[PDB]
Amino acid sequence: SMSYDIQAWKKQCEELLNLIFQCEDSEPFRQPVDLLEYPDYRDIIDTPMDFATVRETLEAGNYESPMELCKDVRLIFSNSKAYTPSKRSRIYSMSLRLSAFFEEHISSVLSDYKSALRFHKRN
Ligand SMILES: COc1cccc(OC)c1CNC(C)=O
Repeated sequence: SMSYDIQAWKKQCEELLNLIFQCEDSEPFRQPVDLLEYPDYRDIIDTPMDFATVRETLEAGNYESPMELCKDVRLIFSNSKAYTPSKRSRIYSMSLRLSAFFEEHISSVLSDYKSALRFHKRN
């Protein structure tokens, strides 16, 4: 049980996504971009990603580790910077704040998971 629990990341990521869903800054990133309505999005973005897809992928058990989840969430933010490159866009600003919040909170989820990993690999 809980010391170096290698499953704990799952619940912690579910909680973090819940917080993200609550932030007004996530509003543009909650659902896939409507690709039949916003035409050039796919001209610019190779692999769309959004927080509802991340939440569903976690709920389905299809993330092997919190590093996989982290990769998808990072893709949301890199996509925004590619599609909305301008520092004066308020949407650029939203993405930037929300990314900082995510990176702050995911930090301990990753180090705890890796700690656990190195513990059980050692013993
Ligand atoms: C097609 O992209 C659009 C279209 C309208 C508004 C808008 O910003 C709310 C965006 C940018 N959305 C993302 C997720 O990059």
